[PDB]
Amino acid sequence: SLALSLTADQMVSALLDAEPPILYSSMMGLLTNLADRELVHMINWAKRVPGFVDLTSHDQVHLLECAWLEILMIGLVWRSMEHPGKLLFAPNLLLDRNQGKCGMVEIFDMLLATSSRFRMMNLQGEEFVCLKSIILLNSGVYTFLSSTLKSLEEKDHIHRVLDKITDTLIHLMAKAGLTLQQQHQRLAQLLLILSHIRHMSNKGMEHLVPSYDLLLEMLDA
Amino acid sequence: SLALSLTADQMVSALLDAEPPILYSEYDPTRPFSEASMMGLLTNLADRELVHMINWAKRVPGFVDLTSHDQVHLLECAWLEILMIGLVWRSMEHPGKLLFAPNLLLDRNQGKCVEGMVEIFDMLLATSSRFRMMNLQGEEFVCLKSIILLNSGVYTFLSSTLKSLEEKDHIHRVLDKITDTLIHLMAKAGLTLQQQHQRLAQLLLILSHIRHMSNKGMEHLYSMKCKNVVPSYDLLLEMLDA
Repeated sequence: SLALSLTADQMVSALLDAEPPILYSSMMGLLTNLADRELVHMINWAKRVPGFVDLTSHDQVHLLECAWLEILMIGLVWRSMEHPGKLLFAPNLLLDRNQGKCGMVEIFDMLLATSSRFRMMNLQGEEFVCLKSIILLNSGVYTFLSSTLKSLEEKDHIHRVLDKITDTLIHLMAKAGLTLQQQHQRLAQLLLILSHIRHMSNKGMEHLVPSYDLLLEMLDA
Repeated sequence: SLALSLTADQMVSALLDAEPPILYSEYDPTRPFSEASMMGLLTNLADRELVHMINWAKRVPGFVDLTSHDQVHLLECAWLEILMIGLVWRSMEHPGKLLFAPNLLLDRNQGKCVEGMVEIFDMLLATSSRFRMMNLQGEEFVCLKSIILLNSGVYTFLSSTLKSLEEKDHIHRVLDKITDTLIHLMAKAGLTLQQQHQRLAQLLLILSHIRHMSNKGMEHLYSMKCKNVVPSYDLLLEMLDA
């Protein structure tokens, strides 16, 4: 696999080049329309994450099904980082906590706390794209229902690519001048935030969705 | 605080010494189970485990330095993840089965007894299988369990004040200490720097799946109107105070 042969710098370059554009905008009507448009770009992005297209179509879809809302959320948090107290859904749709008032406010608050954490950590764009790719590969990897040799090979492949992204994160940190200790600490801090992003996605899903079949068709096209 | 002064070896020792006991399910013969009776047994067991979890939490270095309020917030967010990771750990050497207790070892098909239970069973079994495939060690397990306790609720402190920022900072420092501890255990076991960082990542990424399982488990516990079976703020506070 070409993905497992990438250096840290090539992995970053490939991920930065794959980044979808920032899109423009009844509040739920506007968010829904925006999310719908974002989804098409997310599929194209996923196909460019090194390692992803090596998987069967079925496994690609499973991964997108599990990760789609976390991916939208982490993008939102990233866009909102420089706007304390506000969520930048789009450049023309910047909302503060009070506008979250319609259990919308609960999720708003969680998103704001994530943005605040990213800001306090001085999260870099290179780190962001790594984390977003981790979400895509990791979120669905533990819920593959299959026990065929193929499924075992797919899971192993995902874990190898995830290891590559870990190596990439550590490289970016060493280059930035962090000590070995600081490198491991920051890697941990970044990965632990992913647990909170999962939580937010689960709560978001309760409040609320692309089907397996819809995602498969979008991937095939 | 003397938690931030511990070496990696003292952190491990303190965590190993804090481990709660393995409890038995009600000696309660009646088999096979109904949906109601299985949930009755799991609920009773979980209730009894909760008291020991609070005693355990109080012995996680750094935890008692936090206000009582923050301690409860953390336990509120983490309790089901902690029960689950314990279950997964106990089940590691029993492929295809969940060891709820030494006298309550269930296979996938017994999950079907409770509607919606089988999906979560399958998730738990997959986690046990991943731990087995990674050859997860006891010292690593206790570190991961303490991370869950300190991490799960840390991002949902409403934090207006300098005090809240000091509490969060303290938690993040203790979490950094547990990370250092995990890496130390790995270096001692002979892993290269690269292998150390990779394994740390692999372990922390499983925590996202444990969160997911907790969230799904919480839904199911509501969905079968067990609403007042999640421990209340007040219950957790009283258990902490005692």
